[PDB]
Amino acid sequence: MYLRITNIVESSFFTKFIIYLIVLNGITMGLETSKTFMQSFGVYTTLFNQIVITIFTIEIILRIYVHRISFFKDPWSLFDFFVVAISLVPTSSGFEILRVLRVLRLFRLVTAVPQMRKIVSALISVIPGMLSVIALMTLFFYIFAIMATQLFGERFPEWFGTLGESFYTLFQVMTLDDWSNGIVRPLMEVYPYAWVFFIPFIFVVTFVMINLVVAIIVD
Amino acid sequence: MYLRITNIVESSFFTKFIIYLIVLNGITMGLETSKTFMQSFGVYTTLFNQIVITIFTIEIILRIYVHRISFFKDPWSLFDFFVVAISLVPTSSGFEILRVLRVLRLFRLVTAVPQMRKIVSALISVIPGMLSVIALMTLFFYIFAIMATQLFGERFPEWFGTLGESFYTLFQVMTLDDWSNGIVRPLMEVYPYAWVFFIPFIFVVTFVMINLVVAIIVD
Amino acid sequence: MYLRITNIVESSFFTKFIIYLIVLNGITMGLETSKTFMQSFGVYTTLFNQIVITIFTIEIILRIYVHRISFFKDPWSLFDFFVVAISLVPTSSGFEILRVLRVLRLFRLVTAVPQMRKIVSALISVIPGMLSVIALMTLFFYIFAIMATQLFGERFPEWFGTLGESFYTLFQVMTLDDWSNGIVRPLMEVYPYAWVFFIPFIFVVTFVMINLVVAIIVD
Amino acid sequence: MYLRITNIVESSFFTKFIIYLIVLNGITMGLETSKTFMQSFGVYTTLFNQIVITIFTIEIILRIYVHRISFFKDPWSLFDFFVVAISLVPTSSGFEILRVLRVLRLFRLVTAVPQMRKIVSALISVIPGMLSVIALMTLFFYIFAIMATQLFGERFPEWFGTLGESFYTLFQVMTLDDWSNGIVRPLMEVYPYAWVFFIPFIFVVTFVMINLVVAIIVD
Ligand SMILES: COc1ccc(CCN(C)CCC[C@](C#N)(c2ccccc2Br)C(C)C)cc1OC
Ligand SMILES: [Ca+2]
Ligand SMILES: [Ca+2]
Ligand SMILES: [Ca+2]
Repeated sequence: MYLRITNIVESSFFTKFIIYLIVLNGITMGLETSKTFMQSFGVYTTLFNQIVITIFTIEIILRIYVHRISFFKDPWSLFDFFVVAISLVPTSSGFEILRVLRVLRLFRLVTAVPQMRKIVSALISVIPGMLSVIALMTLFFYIFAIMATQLFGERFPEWFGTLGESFYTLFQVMTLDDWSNGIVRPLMEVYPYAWVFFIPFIFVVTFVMINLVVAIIVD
Repeated sequence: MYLRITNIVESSFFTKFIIYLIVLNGITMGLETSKTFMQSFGVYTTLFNQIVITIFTIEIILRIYVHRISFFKDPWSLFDFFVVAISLVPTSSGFEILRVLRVLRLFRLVTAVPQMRKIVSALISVIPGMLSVIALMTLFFYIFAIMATQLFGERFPEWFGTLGESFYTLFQVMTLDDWSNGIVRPLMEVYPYAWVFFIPFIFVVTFVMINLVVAIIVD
Repeated sequence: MYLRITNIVESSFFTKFIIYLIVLNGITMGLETSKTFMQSFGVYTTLFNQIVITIFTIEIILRIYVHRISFFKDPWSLFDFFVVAISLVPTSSGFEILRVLRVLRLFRLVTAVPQMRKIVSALISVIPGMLSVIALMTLFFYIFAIMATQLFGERFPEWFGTLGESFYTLFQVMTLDDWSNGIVRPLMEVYPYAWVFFIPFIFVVTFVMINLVVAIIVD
Repeated sequence: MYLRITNIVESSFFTKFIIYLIVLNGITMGLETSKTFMQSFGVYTTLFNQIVITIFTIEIILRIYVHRISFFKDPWSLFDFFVVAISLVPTSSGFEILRVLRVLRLFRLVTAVPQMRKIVSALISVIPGMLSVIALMTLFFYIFAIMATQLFGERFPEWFGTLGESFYTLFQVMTLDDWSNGIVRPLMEVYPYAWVFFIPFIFVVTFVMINLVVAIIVD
C-alpha cells in the first residue's frame, strides 16, 4: 500500500498543488487584513483556512510514510512540520499570538520552492562560525546591561530601570537609533560623564560588527 | 524613401547633437523651478520645451525605420520612447502629475552616453542575481506586515491599521529610522513584548542585507 | 614541593570550575538588579560575593608564584590582575563609581576561555593597521571642533559651547544621529550657511569610513 | 646667496622647527577657546600667534626662492601659500569671516608629515575612479531635486521651497536621517502617495552606494 502513495508525493502535481495553494492562501491572507473585506466575504476565509490546514496535515503524514526517519533529519521538512503543527492549536485558551503566527505558514514557499531554500541555506551557514562572537556580544551586552541598570536606572527607569530594559535601550544605541539627542544627552543633564560608557560602548559595538562582516568577506 | 535616412541617423553628429539638447533642457528645467525666473523669463522656456519635444519626436520615428523590429527589442531605446512619449500626453487627460513627470527626460543623458549606460548596466547586472534576495525579502516583509497589522492596528491605526501602513512602518524600521523611541517604545507602552516582534525583525533584515553584499563582492 | 603546587593550578579541574564561579557570579549579579530579590535574598549574595573575590585573590597570587616575571608580560593576566585588584580597592574613595566597575571581572570569562581569547585577539590585530587612520581623523576633528566652538558656541552653548562640546556634537553628526532635523536645521535659522560646514564634514567622515573598511578587508 | 638659503630650508632642522611651531599654534588656538584663558593669558597668545604668522610668511618666502615657479605647481605648497595668505588678509572692514578661515593653517601638520601625506594622497587616489558614479548619482539627485520642489514645494516650503531645499532634504533622506517620522509622514498627511516618490528613491541611492563600495573593494 506504500507504493500507491509514494508515486503521488513525488509527482510534479503534488508539489505544484501545494505551492499553488500557498500562493493562494497568501493572497487570501492579504485580503484578511481589511476588516471591510471580512464583512462582505469574511465567511469564505475561515473555511478556506480550515481546508488548507487539513490538506497540509494529510500531506505531511504521507511524506513521513514515504520518507520515514529520513523526514525528521531534513530541516526544510522539519520546519514545514513545525510550521504546520503550530497552525493547529485552537485559538482560545492558548496565547492568542498563535492566531497571528499562522501567517508563518507562508514560509512554506521557501521550503518547497527551490532557489529560495539555498539562499536561506547559504545564509544559515555563516551562523555557526559566528556563534562565538554572538556569545561575546551577548556576554558583552550583559556586562553592560548590568552596569547601566546600576548607573542610570535609578533616575531613568524607562531606559535602565530593569536589566531587560537596559538590554533594549543598550540595543537601540548599537542600532544608532536617536541615540544622542535621544538617550545620552538626557543622561548627561544628570550624568555629565555618561559619554564615558556610551561613547566607548559605541566604538566597541561598531568595531566588532564591522570586523565581523569583514571576517565574512575574507572567509 | 527608406534607403536615404540610415546614414544620417547613425552619424556621430546626430548623437552629439541630441546630448547637447538634453543638457540645455536640463539647465532650463532647473530654471523652471524658480518663480522669480518665470515672471521674468517664463515664456521663452515654456515654448523652448515644445520645440525640444518635437525634435526628439522626430528622431524616434526616424530611428524606428532604420532599426526596425529590433528597436523595440532594445531596452535603452524603449526608455527613450516612453520618456518623450509621456511628455507628449495632454495635461487634463489621464493624470495632472505627468506634466511634472516630464523632468524624467533628463535621464536621456544616461541613455545616450555609452559610459553612463555601462555603469547602469553593470548596476542592473547585479540584480538578476538579487531577484532571489528581493523576492525573499519582499516575501518576509509581507509576512511580518500581516502579523503587525492584526497585532497592532486597532490601537495604532496610524501605524499598522492597514497592510500598506504595516509595510511602510516595516520598511522604516528596516532603515532603522527613529525605529525605537519613535515606533517601538511607544508600542511597548501598550504592548510590552513588541521587542520580540521588532528586534528579531531587525536582526533578520539587517543580516540578509549584509550577506547580500558579501556575495556581490566575491562574485 | 614547588612543582606540586604548580601541579595544582594548572589542572583542568581547577580552571573550568573557577570559570564556573564566574558563570555563577555572573548569575547572582544579574539578580542583584532586582530590588525585590535583594530584599529577601540579599544576604545569600552579599555572602556569595565575598567568597568568590577571596578565591580569585588566592588564584592571582598563586599564578604569580608559578609564573613570576612571565605573569607580568602576559596581556590577558595583566588584565586578570587589574580587574581583581580593582575589586581589592575598598568601598569608598568618594568615587564609589569603582564599586560599579567591579562587574568588569566578568570579562574574566573571556580571559579564561581559550576560544573567547581567539576571537578577541583576532579583533585587536585589526587596530595597529588603523593607528595611521586614527591620527588624521582625530586631527580634522580637533580643528573643526575649534571652528565649531567659535562659530556656534555663543548662541548654541549646549552643542558647540566648548571644545569638548563641539567634539561631542561632531561625533554625533558623524554617527549620522538626527544630524539634520536635530542640529543643522536649527543652526541655519541663526546661521543660514551652516550647511557649508557640516555637509563637507559629513562628506569626509563618511568617505574615510568607507575607505577605512576597504583597508581592513585587505589587511 | 642662492645655494646657501637653498641648503637650510631643505634641512631636517628647518622643517622640524616648523612642525614644532605648528603643533604649538594648534595647541594655542584650542586655548583661545576659553575666554577664561583669554582674560588671563590672552596677551601671551595674541602675539605668539602674530610672530608665528611672521615666521610662516618668511618660511614660505624662502621656500619660494628654492623652488621658484615649481613651488606654485606643488599642491601641498600652493595650499601652504593660500592657507597662510588667508591669515594675512585684514580682518576689519571688508569681511569678518576671514578671521575664522585662518584656523585652516593647522592642516599643515598634514602637509609637513609624510605619514599624513601618505594617508591623504591615498584617500584622494580613490576619487578619480569614483567620479562617473558621482556624475550619475548627482545627475539623479539633480533630477529628483527638481521634482520634489515642484511637487511638494507649494505646501511644504521649509523642506522643498527651493531646489537647494529639495537637495538638502533629499540628502538628508539620503543620509537616511529621521526620514519617515521626520519627513515623509507629514508630506503624506496632505499628499498620501508621497511614498511612491520617496520609497523607490531610497532603494536607488542605497543600491548605488553599496555597489560603489563593492567596485572599490574587488580591485
Ligand atoms: C545592526 O547594527 C548596525 C549598527 C550601525 C550601522 C551603521 C548605520 N548607518 C550609519 C546608517 C546609514 C549609513 C550608510 C553610510 N553612511 C548609508 C546607507 C544607505 C544609504 C546611504 C548611506 Br550615506 C551605510 C554605510 C550603512 C549599521 C548596522 O547594521 C547595518
Ligand atoms: Ca542611523
Ligand atoms: Ca536615527
Ligand atoms: Ca531621530
